[PDB]
Amino acid sequence: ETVVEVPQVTWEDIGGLEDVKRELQELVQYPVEHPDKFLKFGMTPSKGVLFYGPPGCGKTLLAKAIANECQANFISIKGPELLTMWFGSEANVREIFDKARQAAPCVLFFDELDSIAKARGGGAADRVINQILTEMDGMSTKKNVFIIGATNRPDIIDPAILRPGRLDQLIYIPLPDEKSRVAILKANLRKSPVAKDVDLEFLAKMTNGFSGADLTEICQRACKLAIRESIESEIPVPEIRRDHFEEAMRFARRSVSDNDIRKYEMFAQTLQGFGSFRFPS
Amino acid sequence: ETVVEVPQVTWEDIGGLEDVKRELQELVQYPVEHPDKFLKFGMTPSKGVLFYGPPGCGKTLLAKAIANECQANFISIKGPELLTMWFGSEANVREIFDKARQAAPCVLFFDELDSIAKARGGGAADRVINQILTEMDGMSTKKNVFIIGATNRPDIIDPAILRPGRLDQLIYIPLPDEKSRVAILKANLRKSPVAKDVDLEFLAKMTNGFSGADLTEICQRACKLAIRESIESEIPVPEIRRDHFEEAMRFARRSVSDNDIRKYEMFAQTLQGFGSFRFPS
Amino acid sequence: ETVVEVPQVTWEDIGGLEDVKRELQELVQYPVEHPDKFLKFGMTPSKGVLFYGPPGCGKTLLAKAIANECQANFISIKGPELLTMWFGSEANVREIFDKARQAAPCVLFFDELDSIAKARGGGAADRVINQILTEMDGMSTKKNVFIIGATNRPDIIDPAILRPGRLDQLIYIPLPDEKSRVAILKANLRKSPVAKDVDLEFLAKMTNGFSGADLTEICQRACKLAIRESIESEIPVPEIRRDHFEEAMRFARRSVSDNDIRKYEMFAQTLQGFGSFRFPS
Amino acid sequence: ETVVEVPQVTWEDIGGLEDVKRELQELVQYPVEHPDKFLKFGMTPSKGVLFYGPPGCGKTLLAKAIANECQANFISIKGPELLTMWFGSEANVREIFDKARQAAPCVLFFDELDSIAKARGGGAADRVINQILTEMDGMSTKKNVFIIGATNRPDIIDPAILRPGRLDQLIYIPLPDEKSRVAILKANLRKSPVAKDVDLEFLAKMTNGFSGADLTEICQRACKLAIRESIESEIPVPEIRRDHFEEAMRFARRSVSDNDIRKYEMFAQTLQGFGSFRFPS
Amino acid sequence: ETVVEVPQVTWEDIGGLEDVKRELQELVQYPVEHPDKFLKFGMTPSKGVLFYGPPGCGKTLLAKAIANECQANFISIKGPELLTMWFGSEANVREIFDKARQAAPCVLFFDELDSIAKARGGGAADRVINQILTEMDGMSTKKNVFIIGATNRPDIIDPAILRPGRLDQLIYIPLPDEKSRVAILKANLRKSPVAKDVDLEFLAKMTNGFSGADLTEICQRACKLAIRESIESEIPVPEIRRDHFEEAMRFARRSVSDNDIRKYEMFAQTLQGFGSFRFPS
Amino acid sequence: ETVVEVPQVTWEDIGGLEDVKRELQELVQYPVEHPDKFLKFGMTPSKGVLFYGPPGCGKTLLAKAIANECQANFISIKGPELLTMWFGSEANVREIFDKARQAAPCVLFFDELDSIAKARGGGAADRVINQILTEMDGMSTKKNVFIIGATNRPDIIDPAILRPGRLDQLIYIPLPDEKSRVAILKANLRKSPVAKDVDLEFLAKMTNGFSGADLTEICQRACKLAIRESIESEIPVPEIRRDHFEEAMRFARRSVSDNDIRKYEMFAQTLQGFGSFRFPS
Ligand SMILES: CCSc1ccccc1NC(=O)C[C@@H](C)N1Cc2ccccc2C1=O
Ligand SMILES: CCSc1ccccc1NC(=O)C[C@@H](C)N1Cc2ccccc2C1=O
Ligand SMILES: CCSc1ccccc1NC(=O)C[C@@H](C)N1Cc2ccccc2C1=O
Ligand SMILES: CCSc1ccccc1NC(=O)C[C@@H](C)N1Cc2ccccc2C1=O
Ligand SMILES: CCSc1ccccc1NC(=O)C[C@@H](C)N1Cc2ccccc2C1=O
Ligand SMILES: CCSc1ccccc1NC(=O)C[C@@H](C)N1Cc2ccccc2C1=O
Repeated sequence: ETVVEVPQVTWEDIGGLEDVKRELQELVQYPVEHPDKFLKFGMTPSKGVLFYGPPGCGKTLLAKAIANECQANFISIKGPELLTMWFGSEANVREIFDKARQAAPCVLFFDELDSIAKARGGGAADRVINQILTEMDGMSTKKNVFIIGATNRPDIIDPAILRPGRLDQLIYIPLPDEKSRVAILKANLRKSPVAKDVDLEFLAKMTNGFSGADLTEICQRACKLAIRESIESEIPVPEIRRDHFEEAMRFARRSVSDNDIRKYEMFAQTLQGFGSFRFPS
Repeated sequence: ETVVEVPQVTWEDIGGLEDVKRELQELVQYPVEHPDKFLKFGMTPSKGVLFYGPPGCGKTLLAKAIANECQANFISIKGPELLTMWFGSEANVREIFDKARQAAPCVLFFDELDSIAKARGGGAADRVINQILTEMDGMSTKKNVFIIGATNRPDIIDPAILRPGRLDQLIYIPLPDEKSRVAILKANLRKSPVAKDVDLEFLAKMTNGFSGADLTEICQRACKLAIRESIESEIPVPEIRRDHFEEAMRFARRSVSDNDIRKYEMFAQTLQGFGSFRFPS
Repeated sequence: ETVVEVPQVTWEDIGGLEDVKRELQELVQYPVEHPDKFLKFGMTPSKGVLFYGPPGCGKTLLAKAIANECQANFISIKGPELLTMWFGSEANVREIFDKARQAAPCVLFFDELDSIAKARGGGAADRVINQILTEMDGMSTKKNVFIIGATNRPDIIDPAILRPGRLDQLIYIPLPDEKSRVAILKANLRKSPVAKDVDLEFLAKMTNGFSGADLTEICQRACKLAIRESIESEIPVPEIRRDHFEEAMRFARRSVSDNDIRKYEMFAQTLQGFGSFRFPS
Repeated sequence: ETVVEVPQVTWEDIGGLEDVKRELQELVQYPVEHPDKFLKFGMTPSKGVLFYGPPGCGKTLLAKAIANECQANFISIKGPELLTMWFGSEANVREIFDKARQAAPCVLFFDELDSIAKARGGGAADRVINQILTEMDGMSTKKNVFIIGATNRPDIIDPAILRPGRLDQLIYIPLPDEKSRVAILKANLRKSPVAKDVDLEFLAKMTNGFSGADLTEICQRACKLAIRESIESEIPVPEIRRDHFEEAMRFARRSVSDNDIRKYEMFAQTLQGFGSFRFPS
Repeated sequence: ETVVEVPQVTWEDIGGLEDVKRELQELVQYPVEHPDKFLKFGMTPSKGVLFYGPPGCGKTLLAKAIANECQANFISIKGPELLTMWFGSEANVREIFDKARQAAPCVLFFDELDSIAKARGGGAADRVINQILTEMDGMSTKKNVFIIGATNRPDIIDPAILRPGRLDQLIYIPLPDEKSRVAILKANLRKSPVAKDVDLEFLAKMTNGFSGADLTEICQRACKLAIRESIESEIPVPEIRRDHFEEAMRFARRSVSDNDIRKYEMFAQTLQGFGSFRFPS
Repeated sequence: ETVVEVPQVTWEDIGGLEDVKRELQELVQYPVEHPDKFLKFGMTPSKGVLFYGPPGCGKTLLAKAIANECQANFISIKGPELLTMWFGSEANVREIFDKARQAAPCVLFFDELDSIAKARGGGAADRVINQILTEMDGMSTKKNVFIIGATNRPDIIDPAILRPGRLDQLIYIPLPDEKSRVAILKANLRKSPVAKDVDLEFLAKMTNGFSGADLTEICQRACKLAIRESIESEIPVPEIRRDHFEEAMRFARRSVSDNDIRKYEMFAQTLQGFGSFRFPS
């Protein structure tokens, strides 16, 4: 069944994205720690955020990290489960939201919620989507239940979701930058024994269009090469030599083509005038 | 379940639209206050109205305001509910109308009733819509039950709905004008503490193509900026200063493009000759 | 449930269409008053007529009037009812026809029976329509039950209906003429108090392309203006003054465009040679 | 060859359109009579106007009338001439513009200048159009040459012509109103002998959707009926009796369907906000 | 024939766009004033620039202004000229380029060179365009001939043009900013007599989505209203009163819809990574 | 007219592509220096090669380099020139080939000969292309004239060209490699004064998907920044500092998207089994 537990991954697992870090902090951590400030100005906190961007950029990791910062429970619903509600039996959504309700500080996370529209392609609408919207509107908003939905194809999302009182804050998660890349390497690589002069900074520099998944795959390949060498030795070397990394590098491949990056950037810009508005004074 | 209660929002929450305000007054308040006038001339009052216009213009607020002026109960059915009856279970419409019937002075309000046609795109027809029409025709019309339906896409509405004995009076709700804009700011902003020389009139003047939702977003952004500043101070300032508003303005965005406004104006004109007809005398 | 009662509307409600009035008289009133004459010549009376023409011309009123002249019970089935049995549950047709059969002098009236085809747009065929055809063929024709079907779009009617033993006599009901217009005004206006120099004949002259619905709307607008004036006076004038009319007239709008009228005329002409046939003598 | 002469038709020929009459007066008559006022404010007069509207509404009559009011020479280029220098030999446009240049107070009039695009249906552009544009831009504008272009289908006009320094003022000429209708009857009927109680005001009232061409056809038919009766008498009655008009009316037909009128109205509305702009004071 | 003169319009006429002003200064001024620095570093100056953006933003004005800064001759070729030598006679391109060659400091300006592609809708290619490319490649580049091409539809431009040795620097000219708007008003209005409390800054604030053409139309309308008032008075007031403006404003319309602005912004972004590249040090 | 001169560019201007360098050496050098070996085996040398690959990779530079190593004359025909023969005048091809024939050791180079097919989008055939084929087949092949054709879109080339006795050897020129990149920088940068610790090796490392044109743009931008700084100083620094480069780099963009690279690789693989064929021995 659903796992409702405080994630252990922290912000340091992705060193970059300080802007969205702060934006998330002020969207979940501020309503919860300082409700007395929110009822001062009569502001109603938002209860929905939509992550969009190219695959393998850390959207799930971002949701887990924000849940960890506020020590809020994390409930994760996957795309296959959404498609099984759709193909089936869509009343399970209500009990999912009830499970979230039981734990007041909950970051409900719908992963690839555009899967229904991907599988359906008649307008953008599915019984599961409408029941999710009904449950979301029904949420009192007094609870600390905060919904996050990650998507790779925001262009096909049903516009009904993008409404006030629902997922309204669209956040763009771009490909990792050099500092974020080295942080993503350090995480997911520190577990393995690495020594010699493996300059993770050099790899961060060289890998430019790579995503988190690509760096994960490259570290995976280096570990596998080390394991193969050690096995051949048995049939020592308790660390991953540089040679392993520089051999695994030439099989490194980028998952997202620059055309997709251009499309995501066009979307982000479309969601972007006055510029310098000043009162008469 | 359905909430059947007299709305508290008033006309002052939307300052403008005096023409449609009077038109609504003579469509709901006149049949109820002065039935003795209606049976004098043998006129049968209309029991249906269709609000159409760009999103976020106050159609729901208008329905609630007219219900408040007559002190009639308000029942609100949302688009997700309509779509779940469609995808489901359309016989719930009958009990919804029964609930409305129990309270004689009732403004039944169907929000985004074009949702079924949006999700369906066969011809313009739906089991839920036809059952709604059956219930509409069956209504005695002696009761004070008055139906209002709000739509953003009247072009795709099934023509079955638009007919005498059904939603016949089509009313256009355009974007707020400057006086309406300042009224919408004063409401939805007066709750929060605002001080200094924030000239809401100046904001009303500057925001020209904005809708009610855009002004709501801008006020919420200003409140959030004030909250962030106060929190940073703690980790005083009991009012939203001008700086907050003039910093939130540069993120202000218009939701309805002028192409959609042109389309709505074209529709309204199409629903618009004799000009000067006089008896022979 | 179904209302089975002799209509009270008479022929004078629509003063024109004397030709189709006589044609209906010889199609319903002749078989019933003088069955002995019909069995003399072995002629089998027709048991079906199809009304077609632009909307709001008085087809339902015509059916009620012919039922009233023969004092035959009137059973009216609406388009929403047909569409719900289609979307549902088509066996209700059998019990509807049974109800008609219980009252021997019955004018069964299917209104907008093209509604199913409109909602369906696969060839011209529907479960409810075929069951109606089965029940219509099964009718003994010894009973005085006589079917009438009103349509706005005869071009999409399933040809299965148009055939001997079914709806075969297609009758064209055009827009009202000036005499018919003044009659349609006097009826539905005489109930209200009208005085001064309201020249209903002048209004009939002016309104040329108008239908019954348009004139009804004009009269209702005049009544509403009078009611508004009287209410404002209270917050006298016990009659609708000529000013009220000549004011409401400038909002008068035609419902049927000239293109639709041209299309209906084309259909009627297509349903229309020998010209002068004579025996050799 | 081209006829360059001051037209004899006047404003009284078409009684209505006082608004566009004044507008044309201030576009042609003011730059010519009072250049000393134009050089005061540095205002550069416009040298182009595009008439658009349903056919047979008096656009050519309006051009001739404005030429007559200013006593400016009138040069008329027809649609067939444009299509022949298109299909042919487009350099003759320069000759035409030179002829206009010779007469300084000239109202150059291009009739149905959309004929090229109608015959062409590749983007909206033809060599003759571009040469007309070249000659129009080359015009000094110090001369008094003022271009007018009448169109029935402004939607297909090449956008290049709708530019500043070219045909920029688009004027909408709707169907005649009652006063305009009676004027259009009096003119083009006064020549013939009409007597008895022919009440042209009654005809103006009756004919509502009619254009100038339709009224001209009515008068033509009445004259033809009178001629036929007189000839039959010979093989007296030197006046057109009311019987002739009342018999010719029943053959009266409208040339422009209300769909086209609605399309023209939608275009005009598209070419129609601030509403109440005021200085801070 | 072609007019080859140093333009008189200056930068002050278009107040804003200081960034592109500097960019143009370093594309035309630096090569001409300081060739001794260009041959020092072996850098070959670019001989082509493409202006793109929404219509009526001052692209022609920008070309004239840059020509005026360097006191270089200005040759302007119009779109109709290009389309006529396309429909014709493309060898005249060589004559034009020879005319430019005669004057060494020349800013050759091709206006709406996308006109041929617009009129053509085969692939993107035209004999005139290819001959222009041939003559452009043939240019020695030792001369001071600098080509500028303005376009409203860069998306349909033949890619042949966009290449090193041709129009390579694509420059985006957006809608005027408030400072640019007030500058555009001050120019084009200062010639006329304006007095009272006409606050051009207030108009600049109010007009937000307006272009240069829209402001020019506003000023022209105000001048025309003043002229009409003065002429009526004659049939004094030698200044345009604030009433004239605040009356002309309500007729003000925006020429470029925000959808087109969004498209241009998306193009500019597409033409817009490393971010922080630094040497190892 | 055509320039027939031995190119001065050498192989060192692109340090990579040693494989294709040797392939070209054995296709032009060997037939020319050692005909006595070709007539020994009866081998008939090929007189045609087709360069294909992404734009801006040095195909023209490769043709010039091979012409330089053999000290053969170089004749370059451009795409615009082909398109003007096409749109015009294809008999000029014969005199071009005659000019080539006059110089026996000639490398005739047709640049972007796919330009005609691009402008044409009817099968792949063009009067100019067929005349080129005729002139190419007719050539004795005893002469030393050798034809090279560069194309960016080999997929749309007319297959008639890809025949024995014509352009037959298709050679793929991919994006520059690391050593090729550093060589392309060293050339095209050595002319300018560069000093400090500008580590061209580091730039070669970092720029991975870049083409020759992209590196040229980087170098030009750095030179332009240096020139601007020197001018501002004057209104010293006789070298391009590291700041100039590392600042120009962030504006660097990749001209060829990885999708195009994938398509070119797919084509190359398609033109790419036995694997290990050995005689029975
Ligand atoms: C927002 C990009 S969504 C996307 C991302 C990766 C892979 C594929 C896609 N979608 C598509 O390719 C569909 C095509 C028709 N586009 C293109 C596009 C560009 C910019 C904005 C919106 C659209 C859109 O709907
Ligand atoms: C009444 C505008 S309804 C609308 C509003 C916002 C966003 C989209 C829409 N519909 C459409 O765009 C469909 C297209 C085909 N149009 C255009 C149009 C203009 C004027 C009248 C009716 C139509 C219509 O059916
Ligand atoms: C009999 C007219 S039925 C009609 C009436 C009002 C509104 C719409 C319609 N149908 C249509 O418009 C469909 C189109 C394709 N037509 C045109 C037509 C003209 C004359 C005869 C038959 C047809 C027919 O099938
Ligand atoms: C401006 C109406 S032009 C017109 C007038 C009479 C007869 C025919 C036409 N054109 C058309 O019918 C073409 C169709 C596709 N429409 C319809 C329309 C309505 C409103 C605005 C622009 C358009 C347009 O381009
Ligand atoms: C660069 C916008 S060009 C433009 C400007 C104003 C008016 C019209 C147009 N072109 C179009 O609308 C054609 C359509 C198919 N689009 C859309 C678009 C958006 C962004 C980038 C390229 C394209 C393109 O080719
Ligand atoms: C050889 C790639 S040619 C190319 C290069 C850059 C930019 C565009 C193009 N052509 C195309 O895109 C046309 C499309 C339909 N493809 C795709 C493709 C892939 C692999 C082999 C042949 C084809 C082909 O004909």
